[PDB]
Amino acid sequence: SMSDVAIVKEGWLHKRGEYIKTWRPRYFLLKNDGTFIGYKERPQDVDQREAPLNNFSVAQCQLMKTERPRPNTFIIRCLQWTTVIERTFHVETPEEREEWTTAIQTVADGLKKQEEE
Ligand SMILES: O=P(O)(O)O[C@H]1[C@H](O)[C@@H](OP(=O)(O)O)[C@H](OP(=O)(O)O)[C@@H](OP(=O)(O)O)[C@H]1O
Repeated sequence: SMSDVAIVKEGWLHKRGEYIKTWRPRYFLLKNDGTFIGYKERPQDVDQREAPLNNFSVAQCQLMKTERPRPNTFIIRCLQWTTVIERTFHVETPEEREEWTTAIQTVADGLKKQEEE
């Protein structure tokens, strides 16, 4: 129960709009249960933590590193209920991008092992 809701990684990033393709600052949190949740403002209490702006599930996701429109961009391709979606993120260094993509992959891998077991 409690290990599943551990926060694996959290931090600020920029998230690109889907239609108005600007880079928007968002605070994201990844948990062991595959939830990847974003906030406009970094939450400062539990009520704020419980009301994210963005909410994705990283189970079986694909993780793509790209250099356009900016270096150090990454794309997650994931399933949102029954629709495949892509979301685009940016951080300031390739090392930080690797930290995020590896963290997400590690969580996805743990979920697949749970399924197998
Ligand atoms: O603002 P524009 O460019 O019009 O497009 C919006 C933003 O990309 C939203 O992200 P953000 O909330 O981070 O601004 C996104 O929410 P999610 O990424 O949470 O899905 C919306 O998807 P919808 O969820 O389909 O509304 C999408 O339609």
